This record gives sequence, structure tokens and C-alpha cells, in this order.
Amino acid sequence: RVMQETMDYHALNAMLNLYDKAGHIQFDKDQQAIDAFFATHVRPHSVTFASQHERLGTLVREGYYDDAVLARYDRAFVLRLFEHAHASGFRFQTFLGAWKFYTSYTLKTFDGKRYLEHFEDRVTMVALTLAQGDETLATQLTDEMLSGRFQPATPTFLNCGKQQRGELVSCFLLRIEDNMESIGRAVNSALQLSKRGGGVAFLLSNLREAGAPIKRIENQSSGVIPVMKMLEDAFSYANQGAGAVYLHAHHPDILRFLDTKRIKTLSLGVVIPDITFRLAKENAQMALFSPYDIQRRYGKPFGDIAISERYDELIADPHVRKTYINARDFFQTLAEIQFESGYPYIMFEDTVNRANPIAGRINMSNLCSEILQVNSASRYDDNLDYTHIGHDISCNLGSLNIAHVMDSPDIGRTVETAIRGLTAVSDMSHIRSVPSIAAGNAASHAIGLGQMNLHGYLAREGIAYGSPEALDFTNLYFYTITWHAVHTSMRLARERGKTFAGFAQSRYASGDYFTQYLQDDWQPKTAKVRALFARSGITLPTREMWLKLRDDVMRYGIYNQNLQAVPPTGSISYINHATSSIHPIVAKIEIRKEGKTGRVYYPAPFMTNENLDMYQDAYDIGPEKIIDTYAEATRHVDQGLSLTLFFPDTATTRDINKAQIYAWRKGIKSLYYIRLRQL
Amino acid sequence: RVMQETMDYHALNAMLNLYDKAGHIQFDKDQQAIDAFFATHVRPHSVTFASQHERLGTLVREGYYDDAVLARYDRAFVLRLFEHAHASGFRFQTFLGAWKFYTSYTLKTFDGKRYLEHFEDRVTMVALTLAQGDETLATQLTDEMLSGRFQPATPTFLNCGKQQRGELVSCFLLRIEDNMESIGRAVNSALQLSKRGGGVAFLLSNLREAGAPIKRIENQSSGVIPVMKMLEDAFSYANQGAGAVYLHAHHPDILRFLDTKRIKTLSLGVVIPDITFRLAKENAQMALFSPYDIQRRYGKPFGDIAISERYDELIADPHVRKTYINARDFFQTLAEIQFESGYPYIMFEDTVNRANPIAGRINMSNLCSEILQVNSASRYDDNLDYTHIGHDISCNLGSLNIAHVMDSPDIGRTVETAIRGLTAVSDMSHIRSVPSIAAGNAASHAIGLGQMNLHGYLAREGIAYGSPEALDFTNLYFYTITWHAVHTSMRLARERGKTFAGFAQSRYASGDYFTQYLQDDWQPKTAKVRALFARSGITLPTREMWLKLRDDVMRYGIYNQNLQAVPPTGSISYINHATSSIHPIVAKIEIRKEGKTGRVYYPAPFMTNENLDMYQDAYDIGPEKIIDTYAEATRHVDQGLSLTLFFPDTATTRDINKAQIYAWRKGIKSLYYIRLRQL
Ligand SMILES: Cc1cn([C@H]2C[C@H](O)[C@@H](COP(=O)(O)OP(=O)(O)OP(=O)(O)O)O2)c(=O)[nH]c1=O
Ligand SMILES: Cc1cn([C@H]2C[C@H](O)[C@@H](COP(=O)(O)OP(=O)(O)OP(=O)(O)O)O2)c(=O)[nH]c1=O
Ligand SMILES: [Mg+2]
Ligand SMILES: [Mg+2]
Repeated sequence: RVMQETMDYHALNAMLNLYDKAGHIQFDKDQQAIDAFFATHVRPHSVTFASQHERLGTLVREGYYDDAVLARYDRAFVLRLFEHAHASGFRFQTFLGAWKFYTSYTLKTFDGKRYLEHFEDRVTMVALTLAQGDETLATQLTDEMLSGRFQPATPTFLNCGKQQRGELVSCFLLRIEDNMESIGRAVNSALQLSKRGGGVAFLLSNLREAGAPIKRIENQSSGVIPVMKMLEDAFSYANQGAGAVYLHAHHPDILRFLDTKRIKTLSLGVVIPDITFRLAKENAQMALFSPYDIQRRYGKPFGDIAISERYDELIADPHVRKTYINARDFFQTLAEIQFESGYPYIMFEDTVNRANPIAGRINMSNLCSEILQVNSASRYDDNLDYTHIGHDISCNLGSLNIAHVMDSPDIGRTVETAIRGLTAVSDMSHIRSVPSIAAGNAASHAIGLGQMNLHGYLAREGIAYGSPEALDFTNLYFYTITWHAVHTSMRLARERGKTFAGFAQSRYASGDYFTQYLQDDWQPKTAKVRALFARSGITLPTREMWLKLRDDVMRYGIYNQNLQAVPPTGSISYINHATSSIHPIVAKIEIRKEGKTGRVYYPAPFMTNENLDMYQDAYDIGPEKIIDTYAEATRHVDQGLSLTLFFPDTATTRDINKAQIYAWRKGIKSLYYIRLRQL
Repeated sequence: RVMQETMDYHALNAMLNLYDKAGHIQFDKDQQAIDAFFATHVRPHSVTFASQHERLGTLVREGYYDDAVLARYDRAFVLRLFEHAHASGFRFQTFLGAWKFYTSYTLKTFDGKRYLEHFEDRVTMVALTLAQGDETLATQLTDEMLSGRFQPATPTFLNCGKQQRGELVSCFLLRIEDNMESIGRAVNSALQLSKRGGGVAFLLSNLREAGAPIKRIENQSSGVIPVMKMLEDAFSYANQGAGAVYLHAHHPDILRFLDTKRIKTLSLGVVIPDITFRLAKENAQMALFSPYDIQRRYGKPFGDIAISERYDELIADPHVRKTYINARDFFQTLAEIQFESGYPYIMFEDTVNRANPIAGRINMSNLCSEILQVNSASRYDDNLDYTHIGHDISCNLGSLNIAHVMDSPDIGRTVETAIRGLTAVSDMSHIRSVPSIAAGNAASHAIGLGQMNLHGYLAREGIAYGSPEALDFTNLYFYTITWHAVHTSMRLARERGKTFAGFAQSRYASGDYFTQYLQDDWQPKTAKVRALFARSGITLPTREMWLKLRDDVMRYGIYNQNLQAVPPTGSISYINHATSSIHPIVAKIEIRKEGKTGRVYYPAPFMTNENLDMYQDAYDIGPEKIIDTYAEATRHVDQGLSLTLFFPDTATTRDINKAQIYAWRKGIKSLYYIRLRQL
């Protein structure tokens, strides 16, 4: 109001980092930070036009907005939607969300001096982009985004509608075959993807080990390390461009591989089948097989056969060279490297395939260990031309904010919109630099819908993370989300007359995918959990519904080969105002090293001085509770979930190992990095 | 003979490293080394068949000889040629030649225990391979090789005719364009070429400098170093696979570039135009121009415009960003790096283009600085597919042994055979992994005929290296070789009805190429030199001949775009028994660190205790005499000559620089490495 003092937003934000003699925080100060930000910074540097109409005009004229996007609608519908947007009542809930959106997400004039968009403008453009002319779908997307229910991945949210636009997808998984063409391509792909800001993970399990033959002459191959060396250099050059490599635990270079991190910027990931755990239990030895022999004798690559199921067969075939290391020592090295670097990530091959409803095996994952899909080899001509374009994996993501989803009765529309939005991201993608990525996305329409703010919700509702109530909720919540997503995908296939490639061989086709849901235990184990769904008007899918969907799926099929995937939510979290994963908060007042002050503080959603006790941080909760929560969700998520375990700095490799053992026994499909308290 | 002692060939070889109280060597001991080698080793482990016929049979049956080669002739002609071969009277002249041929060049049984070929068998197979069914040409090749007059490059000599065969060409030059596709391809090429043992050189002058824009955003590019880093790693992986990079002296990263060697295994090469020398003379500054601007404003890449001719224009255009360093300090850094590492190589751009008879500019050279040809850009699709296949350079080599050439009157047949042989190497090449190399070789038919044993000859004839007699001879000898090579190429074009691509724009077409030869100074300046040609029956081409060839060339054209190129002769030298280049011997008894004894000693050809004074080593002769000799040859060789300068270990960078200045003023097209005495 008229003449007011104190307008230093950072100072105000910083008050969040103060405790009073009773251990309380002045949460109000953040809000005052917001207000001061808008008054001293946002408003003064934002561009206001005489009307929406003249703005679009100008924005398209000076090369900011892409007229092609706007051209798919009657301009009037366009003006009406922006108006509906700015009428929604949207407010940033935290000083960091606001600042984060203005400093990194919103459109600025090319000289960088002024803003040209506000939150609702960006949402609007995203809705127009994804809706592709479908007015009713564009309004919904708008609504879902403004209400906080849906939040598309950073790369989509940022580029949609812009003239000078990045890619809408930024995370890829490529396989490498055991021949020089496939290697040269991989380095090329790294290069063309990295320059476009993509996260790229590479499978190494098919490469022949150090010492294997080449053209029949003995002891000649160099193994994976030198290829890692090349992929590493490509990622450094093209820059924001990060890499990963996955290697099967029973591959001959496994220890040399792990030893690179004892190569500086590549992330490592290990695939571990069940047999490896059995071996370590009985203090046995691990047999490592040569991909070179496996190819010659079995006619498929290392990364395409099933090690566990053929373990003994392989050890018996004298035509397959075997090498041996100490299983228990393997896990020991693993925990020690993880203790220091956070990775290697771990992908439980047997758990994954056993749960995989798609014909084929899953031999790798991504830079965040949440993506798990099938892939297939590409073959090349000597000039590097593709003679057979296989299928690799690009990964289209977005996430719902659990609290807001529960706060809206029409949960079926909430999910269906998101699925329709991600599906669009897939439909509009054509990654030209790497045909196997373009073929794959086009054949599978695979998408990854995820969740966030679970902790935020459970706290708001007075439930403690990890508790029997919590576990009950996360099981039934993922239960219902799954029902509506599969339904939406079925509708898409029906309204489009096509299904994902190879649907017929899926467990969706035969019906086996539903067995799980046809048995019981979908009755709320807890009384509070029954109360939450009821007070929200959400109906937990009943056996009839599943039985009905089974028939629809079997008859019409589904459009997307994969629907869910739960990554960590990076900085979109601050915008959407959600607690990052489905995992507990890493802190009450998360501190970030950003901006002209050095730090910006972020309070957890729905947290106040009267409910602090519900915000025990991830360290305090510990691994068990976290693993348990993820276990409940893993029973439904058809892909994976980035799972990080937070440990005190006195934890030991045995502690780490015991956690991983528990994760494994519990059904967890994958583990992201193990993190130790250090600030 | 019946019961003889002393059969240790190495011990006998080693006697060459002994001086008697009068400073004389027992050269006879080497011969005894040969004899003992044959008796104790070669004969006992060689496979003898009941007949030639059964041998071919077996060799083709067990997968050693390629029946496709033999199939181009009546088997009888085949048996007759092997017989003519073994009847020639061929003898190894030195213990190293023999051992070198048996341990590294001849065909062995796959288990490595026995030899399956002798010198004449390998020569025969090479003649059959290159002759391609032409019986008369196969006999000649056989004769030329057995007499010592011709010696094909190692890669050809070694693989021809073999079933399990390497490439016949192993040296390539590729250009890189200023875009990510072209970079990815380059790394790919490195990989596919290196695995096949090729030497690959890359042009970097077109890449935009560190700090240049990308997509209009300022300060973004990383320059050449990170690309060097990638090419370096590719060469380490694919292994025997060596690399080089060339950079224009006036490129903005010139000092960062040089600074990598102050990157461990890549060779460096610098292109230096005349202006740079003028600047250093007047202690001026060097202007470095940005390839990014040059492209935008001139529409061609840095490496395609003429810096010297546009120096001032460029400095004046305010649309071209300029950077500045101290010319004299540049040469200083150069000499200091050369002092320690031998390179950078140096290619005198202006000298080269001025002498280039082919339409286009020459912007790079090879790993040995003897190759100088034109090239052109390739353009790519985003999937890396070629949309326009440009022209890169592969390099087909072989060399004549001057002494033996002079020892045969029909010098016209000697040259014509060699040209026909190299041309075949070109005709049979199809490097599939890199289309620009295949296109180029197919469009130009470029070959590189070279010379060796010059010092061996001059010594035999009692002429001192560097002397006025010597200079007279090397000028007229290269004069005549040139006449017959151009003649042969003209005949080829005539008998094949086609010329090199772009002949019409060449100086061969207009006739300007001959002007040089139409004026005088082809009269032997020395009386001995007149005597040598006469005593050999070789007629120095007369103006009539040139005048006649001019008409023939202008009317029928020539087949090959380039004919001569004088590289250093590696180990083929020991086989052919020639003094390596056209440069003086590096030693009287060259010592090599090879074999079970650690060393093998090699005496120079035609050297005895009564003519030692004619074998002053390269150090003793010094740079001037060497440069001078090369100057005489450079006036005729249409490509280049690897020129190494040998210095005492007390030489200074000023000494090095003064040499390079003299080379430059003298016409030298290029300089290989500067070597300092160190053993
Ligand atoms: C050439 C070469 C290959 N390799 C490895 C890379 C690949 O994993 C593997 C296959 O290379 P490829 O190019 O498939 O080998 P090839 O087909 O020539 O030989 P083969 O017929 O035996 O397969 O060889 C090296 O490690 N170093 C090398 O120098
Ligand atoms: C992407 C990228 C390019 N480069 C360099 C490599 C090439 O020499 C040069 C050209 O890359 P290009 O892929 O041609 O650049 P572009 O076409 O996207 O941008 P422009 O339109 O400006 O040309 O950019 C880097 O140094 N680092 C990078 O991350
Ligand atoms: Mg192979
Ligand atoms: Mg470009």
C-alpha cells in the first residue's frame, strides 16, 4: 500500500533460516518476500501490452512466439484462453518458486532486460502446444496446470510455444552393439543429443571384454573402459549434457568398470540379477561370462539373454569362457564406491523383467534410474548408414501433485489430461539426429506419468511418513492412478485406431496384466485412508471396473506401451510447490546455493509451527520407511522410480548393503544414488 | 658346405658394430650373417611343396591365398611367372633386409610356426594382384620389383594376394567442416580408419575458435582442443593407428593449439602463409581471423580462402573479428616445441598453391607432410547420412630406387610400370567406411610415386651429398622422371578414354604446366652429371619431347590428378636396400632396437672401407645441403617431400628458425620433423 518500507526479498527469504527461543520459524516472512519480489522486481521489468491481441502480434513478429502453434486455433479461442488463464487466481506459494520461475523458466526479451511472460502465459502456451488445436483439451491442460495438479517436465514446460525452442524431451537411453559401427554411432549420438541438452545413458553389456578376440586373433579387444573414455569426452565437449553407462554385474569387466570411480564425469549403473544375491549369501564366487562367446553360441548378445535363468547352463558350456570374482566382495566394492560418489545406480534385472508386461527384456535404465523399457538392436552399413533401424528409448515425462489431485473429485479427468498431454509430447517428437530414438518413440508412444508431494500430502493430513497409514495410502493412491491411466490409454487407442507396436505380445493383450488386480487387498487397510478417499469423493476402482477394463484393453488395446515412471522432481518442485519425490523432505527449510546472496531458502508445503513434527527429514525417517513406501508404489508403476537413500555420515558399507538387500527382497525395481549427510 | 661352424647370425650382424685399430669395419660378416640365417632359420622353417601347382592349390584351400586373384589369369601363366620369379637370381643384400622380410612381411602359417613365402613369391603375388589379368604388365611388375627398381608401399607389398588381407592403402587426409555433423563424422572416420591401420590427418582450420558464437548466443564455442581430445581418444582405442591435425597459423586458437604439446599422441602440423614471414621480419603483429566471421561474410570456410591475398582486406573488414599475437614469438614457440617433440610439421601454403597445377587450394597435408592435394567439403543430413559426398584424400604410394633406375637403360619402362602399378592400387580401392575418401580417390586417381637411395647412388658414383654435382643430378634425375610419369599418365587417359575429374581446369589442360620445361636450364651444369646419364643410356628429355607431350596432354589429358610424392621410406628401405629418403644416411651402420638380441645393425648400400668418406651422416652434412637437395627435387614433384633436418644437441631455436627461413626462401613446400641427435 501507499508508501511502505522493507523491500529486500532475499533478506526476507533469509528469515526462514531463523529459529526463535521456542524453535519456531516466521513462515510469514517468505510471503513478504514474494510480495516484495513482485513489487520491486517482477512488475517493474515486465512488459505490458495494450491487449492480448497486440501482444501475440508482437511476440510473433519479433521472433519470440511461434506462429505455427497459434495457427492451430481460431485466434479468438486463443485470446479467450489467455484470459481464462489470468483469471484463475494463480499465486506463487513461495519466494523460491516465484524467483525460480522468473530467473530460469519465463520468456525474456532477447537482450535479457525484461520479462515477456508470467506463469499463466507459459502455462497457456504449453496448453496450446500440447493440445494441438483441440480446444477442449487445451482448456483442461490449462486448468490442470494452474490448479497445480499437473506439471510437465522442465524441458516441455520451458520450450512449448517458443520460436527459438529447445527439445520437449530431454532424456534418452541407447544400446550399443558389439561392433565398431555401433560404437561410432554411439559417440555420435552422445554428441548430437548432448548439444541439445539431453541426458543420455548407454548400455555397455554387449561389448566384448578386455582381452577378447577380434577377427579370430587372440587377446585383442580393449573392453568398455576406452569406450567410456570416448563417451565421456563427447559429453564434456557438447555443452546440461550428462551421461551414464550401465553394465551387467556378471560382465567380465565389471571390476575394471567399477574401478574407474575409485573417468570423472560419467555416472555408472549396474544391473544385478537375483543369482548374484544368492551367491553372496552363500559366500560363493560369481561367474562372469564373455559376451563374445555368448553371441557365437547363443546367437543373441550378452544384454539380451537371461543370465539368472541360464546361469548353470552357461557355467557348463565349455564354449563360454568364464571368469570369477568374489560375490560378497563385489557388493563390498559397490557400497564403497557408492559411499564416496553416490552411484553406481542399481537396476534389479530380474525384478524388472518379472514385472515387465512388455514382450522383451529390460537390460538398462536412465541417468535417474526410473526408466525401464525394452529396446532392440540397429544394424549398420559400413558408411554408418542404418540398414535396420532398431528401437531405443526417449523419455517423455510429467508429474501430478498428489495433494492437489486428492483435492479434486474428478480424478479421472486429472489423469486423462496428463496422459493426453504426455502422449502429445510423444506424438510431436521426431529426434532426427538418432533414428533409433525416433523409431522407438514412434512405435511405443511410451510415456512416463509420475507423482510428487506425497510427503506434503501425508503431512497435511496428519499422517507420518512411513507409517501403516502412509503405506496404505500410497498403495491405494497408485492403485487408482493406475486404473485411470490404463483406461485413458485404452481410450486413445480406440479413438485413434492403433495400438503400441507389439501390443499383441503384451500381457495387456492376453489379460495376464490384470490378474493382479482381480484378486483382493484393495480394501483400505487403514480407517483414515478410507476416510481420505471418501472425503474427496474419489472412488477406489472396484473389481467390476478392472474386469470391465480388462475386456476393453483386450479388445481395443492401449496406445502407450508404458504409462508411469516416477523420477525425482528437480527444480519444478519449487514451482509446483511440492515435496520432491514420493520420498521424504531432505529438509524442513531446504537451502539452495543460488542467486546474488548465495542462498535461497524453501519451506515445505503445508508446513507450519503447529505441524513441524510431521516433517521429519529423510535422514531421520531412514531407509526402511522410504524403501517401504516405494515398495507399495512399485507394485503398480509399470516402469520405475528413482529411489535415493539418505544415511548419516557414520553409516558403513554394511549398512548400505543391508539397505540394498532389503530393497531387493522388498520388490524395488531400482536404486538411484545413496546419499550421505554432508553440507 | 659339409660340416661348418659359426651359425649365430645375430652375433655376426653385431660384428658390424666393431671398428679395427684403423677404423674399418668387417662388412663381410653381415653376409655371413645372411648365409647363417638362411641355413639355420629360413630354410628349416619354410614349407616346400612337390610343385607350384599343388602349392597354389593348398594355399587357396587352407585360406591363405585369395583365389580371386589367381582367377584372372590362365593358371599356366601363373605357374610360369612364379618360375620366372625364382629364376631371377634375387638375393638379400643385408642381414636386416632378410630378417625384416621374414619376421614382418612374408606369409606364415596361421599358427606362426612356418613360412609359406619367400621374396619372389610375395613379389609374384603383388604383380598378379596389381596387374589385374594383364600378363605383360604382371611380368614387368615382377621384374621391376626383383631388380630393385620399384618397391610398393608397405601396406600393398604386404597384403596383395592374401585371403585374410589388410588394406592396400594406409594414409588418409580428411577435412572437417564447422558443424556438429562433420565433427561426429570425423571421430567416426578416425575410428574406422585407425582400426584398419591407417594414418589419418585432420584439418582443423575451419572450426570456429574458442569463444565464438553458436546459434547467435555469444561466447559459446570450445575451439579445436576438445575435438583434438576426441580424435586423440579414438586413435588410442583403435589399435598402427596414428593421427595428425593441421591448423592454419593465422587461426585464433593457434597458440592454444601449440600449447597442447608444451594431448599426448596426436601429431601437430601448422600451415604458414608468406605473410607470416613478412610480419616476423618487421617484428610486427600477426592478425588472427575468426572462421565464424569469415564464413558469414565471405561464404567459404577459413580453410578455403586465401589468407595472404586477403590479409589486408580481412584486417579492414570490421565484420571480421581480429586477434593479435607476436609473429616473431610465434616462430619462437614453434621452434621450442619442435626442439622437444620433433613437430609441428609445417606446410608452406603459399609455396604449395603457387606450384599447384590443380584447380583449388591446398589447405592440409598428411602424417608425413609429403602429400599435398585439393579437397572439398561434404555436407550431412542430421542422421549423419551424406547429402553431398565431397572429396577427401587417400594416398597410394610407391618408390623407385634411384641407383637401380640409373642402372637400367629403359628408364621409360621403369617409370611407366610404377605408375601403372600405383594407378592400380588406386583403381582397386574402395574405402567404404568413409565415402569422401572413396569419392576422392575415384575422381582423381591420385597417386604418389617417390624416390629413395639418392645418397646410396651419389656415394657409389663418388659424388658428395649436397655438392654442386649432387644438386645437378637430383635436378635432372627428377626432371626426367617427371617427363616419363606425365607421359604414362597421358597414355593411361588415352587408353582409357577418361581423365581426372576437373582436368579441364588444370594447368595441364591450358598448357601452363609446361612453360617451366619449355625455357632452358636442363643442360647438365656438371660434367660428371652429363657423364652419368650418358653412361647409362638415359636421354634427358629435350624441348621437342616436352613440346610434344604438351600437345598430347592438352589433347588427351592425363589419368592421374597427381603423380609424385616423396615420403620417408620406413622399413621397406632395409628390404629394398636403399638409403631412406633422398636425404643423407642417419648413420653409417644404422642401429635398430629389434629382435631377441635387442639390436640389429644395417650397413649402407655400396659402402666399403674404401669409400667411407662418401658416407657423411645427415648430422655432419647439415640442413643447408639437405634443404638444397630437396629444393632441386621440389621444382618437379607435383605434391611434396618429407623433409627432416638433423641438428646437433647444441642447436638453438634460432638455429632451427634460421633453417626454416632458408627452407622457405628456397622453395621447399613442407617440413617434416626437426630431429636432434639423441641415442
Ligand atoms: C578394432 C577394434 C575393435 N575392438 C572391439 C570393439 C567391439 O566391441 C569389438 C567388435 O569390433 P568389430 O568391428 O565387430 O570387429 P570385426 O567384425 O572386425 O571382428 P569380428 O569379426 O571379430 O567381430 O571389437 C577393440 O576393442 N579395439 C579395436 O581396435
Ligand atoms: C554445440 C556445440 C557446438 N560447438 C561448435 C562445434 C562447431 O565448430 C560449431 C558449429 O556447431 P553447429 O552444430 O554448426 O552449430 P549450429 O548450426 O547449431 O549453430 P550455428 O547455427 O551457429 O552454426 O559449434 C561447440 O564448440 N560446443 C558445442 O556444445
Ligand atoms: Mg564384428
Ligand atoms: Mg551450424
